[PDB]
Amino acid sequence: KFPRVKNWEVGSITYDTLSAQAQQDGPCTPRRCLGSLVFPAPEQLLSQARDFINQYYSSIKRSGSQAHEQRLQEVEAEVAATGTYQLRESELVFGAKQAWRNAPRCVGRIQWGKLQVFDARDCRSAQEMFTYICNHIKYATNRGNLRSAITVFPQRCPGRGDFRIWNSQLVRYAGYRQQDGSVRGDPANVEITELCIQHGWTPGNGRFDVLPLLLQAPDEPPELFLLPPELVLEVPLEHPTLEWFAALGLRWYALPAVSNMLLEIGGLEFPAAPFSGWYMSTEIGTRNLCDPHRYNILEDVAVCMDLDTRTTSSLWKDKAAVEINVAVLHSYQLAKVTIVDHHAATASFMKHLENEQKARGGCPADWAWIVPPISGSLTPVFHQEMVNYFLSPAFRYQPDPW
Amino acid sequence: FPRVKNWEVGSITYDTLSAQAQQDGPCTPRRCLGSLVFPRKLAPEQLLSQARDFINQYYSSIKRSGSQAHEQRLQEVEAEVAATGTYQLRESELVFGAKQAWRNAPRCVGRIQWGKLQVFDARDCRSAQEMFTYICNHIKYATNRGNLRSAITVFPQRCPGRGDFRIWNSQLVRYAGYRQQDGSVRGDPANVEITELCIQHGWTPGNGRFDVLPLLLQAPDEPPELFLLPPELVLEVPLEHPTLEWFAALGLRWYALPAVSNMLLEIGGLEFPAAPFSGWYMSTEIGTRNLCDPHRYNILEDVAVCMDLDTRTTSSLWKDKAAVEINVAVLHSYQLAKVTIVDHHAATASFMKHLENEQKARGGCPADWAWIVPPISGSLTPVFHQEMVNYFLSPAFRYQPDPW
Ligand code: HEM
Ligand code: HEM
Ligand SMILES: CN[C@H](C)Cc1cc(C#N)cc(OCc2ccc3c(C)cc(N)nc3c2)c1
Ligand SMILES: CN[C@H](C)Cc1cc(C#N)cc(OCc2ccc3c(C)cc(N)nc3c2)c1
Ligand SMILES: CN[C@H](C)Cc1cc(C#N)cc(OCc2ccc3c(C)cc(N)nc3c2)c1
Ligand SMILES: CN[C@H](C)Cc1cc(C#N)cc(OCc2ccc3c(C)cc(N)nc3c2)c1
Ligand SMILES: [Cl-]
Ligand SMILES: [Cl-]
Ligand SMILES: [Gd]
Ligand SMILES: [Gd]
Ligand SMILES: [Zn+2]
Ligand SMILES: [Zn+2]
Ligand SMILES: [Zn+2]
Repeated sequence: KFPRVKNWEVGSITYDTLSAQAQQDGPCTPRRCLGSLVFPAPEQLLSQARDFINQYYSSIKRSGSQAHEQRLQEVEAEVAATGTYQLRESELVFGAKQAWRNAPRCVGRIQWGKLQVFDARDCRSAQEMFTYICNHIKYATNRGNLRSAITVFPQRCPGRGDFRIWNSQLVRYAGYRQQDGSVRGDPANVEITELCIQHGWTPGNGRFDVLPLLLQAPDEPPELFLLPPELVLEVPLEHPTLEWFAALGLRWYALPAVSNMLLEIGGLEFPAAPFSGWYMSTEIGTRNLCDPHRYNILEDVAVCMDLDTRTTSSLWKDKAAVEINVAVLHSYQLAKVTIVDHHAATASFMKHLENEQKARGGCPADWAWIVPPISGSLTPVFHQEMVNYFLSPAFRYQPDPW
Repeated sequence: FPRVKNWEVGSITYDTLSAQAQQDGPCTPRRCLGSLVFPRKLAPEQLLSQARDFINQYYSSIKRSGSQAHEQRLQEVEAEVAATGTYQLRESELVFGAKQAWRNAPRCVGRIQWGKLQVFDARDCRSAQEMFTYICNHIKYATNRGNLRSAITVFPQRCPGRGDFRIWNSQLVRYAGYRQQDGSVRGDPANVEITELCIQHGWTPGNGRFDVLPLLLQAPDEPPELFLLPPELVLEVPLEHPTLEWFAALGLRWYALPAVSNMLLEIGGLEFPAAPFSGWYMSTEIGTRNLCDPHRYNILEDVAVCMDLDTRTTSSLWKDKAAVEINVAVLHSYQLAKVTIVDHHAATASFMKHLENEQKARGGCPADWAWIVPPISGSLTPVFHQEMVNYFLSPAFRYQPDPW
């Protein structure tokens, strides 16, 4: 009674038994699948805490010992006394890592064990928040040799407002509306750019202005901080055989650092816990540069290549997009900033799938998200069947603080 | 009802149609399974329930709902099933149910054409020989010297007990698959077992790597018997590239007519184990899965080498460059040869239209996202950022076990 799953390219059969532990519930019924959707008490905080503890001890192969029982009785007594609880340092490391390990839409989870967890739970103000964040970037940017890190700020607690980062990423390019209904810069950031101005930012007028940070302390308005330019590593984009490419004046940042998700560990919730890895080239090349309501440079790049843009059948879209990905990959390599290509990443993901079958008897995977957005069937994940579901700890979306 | 967004526009719709879906999927609230290839695995009260279901949608379709001959049919079937344990469809009921099955095929991106489909009635077929003539006429009407035409030919229904009419082959036209001394295959590696069975039933194998198989056609209870397709019936296209002059030297080709012949057509609880249908190719089916899939013809690295690409490292995206050009050759070769084909951009753009249509006419449209998005340039097409609901309406095309 467990999902039989097949790799069709190879002929492999696994049974996802870990799915039987699916701590939460998704949007699919037997009458209808909604898999393509983008956005799908103390007795129970304890039940949430209890299980997480039982996991943490199962990991270090110390399950059901003296210290497992001591830790259990203590938490259930700290909730009883105060209404919440505190995780030990090593329970924070394990939790943050499990939340990476559990994230169904991440193709880069081969690396989950090697994450660097900065504990910022002693943080106190907006100005100090910024300090922790700059360290994060410095450590993670590492002069282009990217290291995966997560910083955790104080947990949500009754009686005190949340620490929150208002930017969706630590590094984002501005996006100004023009009178022609055109956006100069990144059209996805038109909103966050607004907020930045109405809180006092002097706006630039370029396609790649790096936005300031908006950092909110407990029960305090968000404060506007400027990242030091020297901290933000950027890659100018150029093609190895198309020299007219670099005169598009395109560039991207080195560090993908998502700052608007909520980490959830053993019932406790950390609304502000920015994490970062390194890029897969399709994210910059296809999503960021090609999407029609992103920078939307496909037709332009095609005209320069003298492809016949008058007809679909010429495949000018597909040709131009392959070359844009090529430029991305060549630029990052030239600048010695870590990048992985969709073939390498999906190849590593298959090994991850093998590791998790042996370790946990399975692995939550969201097929529609794991398959890269170009060249789907050329990768090995395409012909692999997957079971999507939800485990804890986890990274969650949360509503914008406005 | 499911609120479903087109993130490329932001448009929102509600999928009220999904509320009529009977046959349950493999998904529960605890685990999504929409990437499984065979979701739904593989007593006169139950037959009668579905039968009445199907008679009622027919009459609503033509406006004139209820009353009329509707009462007669119901009674006819009530009388029919009580008598014999089953019933027969009127020919118009069959043409209707035919199109609906197409219109409800969640994986098919070519559904805009659902209203133009040629239904051939072949329920008076009795032998394998008669089957062969019936099929030959299909291939001929369907091929039309290259200006393809949607068509389906339906054979007698599954009578209770006893053997069925059943095309053994997956498609009416396929290329043979021959093993050898290493473990490699010559021709199409997906068709080994049907080539395995044609040989051990009286076929004669071939030299090269595009040998057109015969048909193993079956009559009730009599074992299958082979039929050799007349080689002028089978229209093929040599594949050449517009600019890459050496491409044609690779000696590649694909047949014109995709004609699936191993699925089952259920209408009003009547199951037809033989019902071959055909349309025209989407270019990526030929260029991407048939030619580039690892255990298909797998020509990717040969093409990259001739293009002088660097196969040493993944980051040269050689796999991606070669693939695009193979699709360019597919398109150009079908067009020069004046055979109908559709590129994956045209098809998906028109699938969106279909979604718009189906929203007004029935308030929804079951679509399987992982099968609607083409296997290359996925995010470049308008279906990618369009959220979809998958579910199962009737009448339908369904998979069935193989006859062996
Ligand atoms: C180190 C190399 C990494 C690579 C190559 C990578 C790659 C990716 C990709 C391609 C996606 C899907 C993006 C999309 O929506 O299209 C994704 C999503 C995600 N990743 Fe990873 N990632 C990496 C590191 C990390 C780290 C360090 C974490 C957490 C600590 C993480 C957690 C997540 C989460 C939670 C999502 C879900 C966001 C969503 O719903 O799209 N990843 N990643
Ligand atoms: C006329 C142009 C047509 C085009 C371009 C087209 C295209 C496609 C494509 C690309 C698929 C997915 C193939 C795969 O990934 O396996 C598909 C699947 C399917 N189509 Fe269509 N189709 C057409 C006509 C038809 C017709 C005439 C019928 C039935 C009378 C039909 C019924 C189906 C069914 C039942 C599937 C199920 C998926 C499968 O079994 O592989 N289609 N079609
Ligand atoms: C489809 N793209 C649009 C912008 C939607 C999107 C939303 C969210 C969120 N929340 C997060 C998104 O990005 C996911 C993500 C998260 C973390 C990543 C890390 C750590 C590295 C990396 N290379 N990509 C990531 C990608 C995208
Ligand atoms: C976040 N800010 C941006 C402006 C919002 C957005 C923009 C675009 C575009 N163009 C496309 C968007 O959709 C993302 C999306 C939608 C559906 C997807 C499906 C079904 C699968 C998949 N792998 N990625 C998707 C990604 C969102
Ligand atoms: C999703 N079903 C799984 C992949 C089994 C399957 C295998 C093969 C092959 N080889 C071919 C298959 O059919 C694909 C198909 C079916 C019908 C088509 C029609 C009617 C038209 C068209 N242009 N392509 C089709 C392509 C299915
Ligand atoms: C077709 N007959 C052969 C013998 C079986 C097969 C072989 C190969 C290969 N190589 C690849 C195959 O892929 C099947 C498949 C599996 C998963 C798919 C998903 C998840 C989506 C999609 N659009 N097509 C799939 C198609 C099948
Ligand atoms: Cl990004
Ligand atoms: Cl095919
Ligand atoms: Gd050049
Ligand atoms: Gd040469
Ligand atoms: Zn996109
Ligand atoms: Zn589902
Ligand atoms: Zn394939």
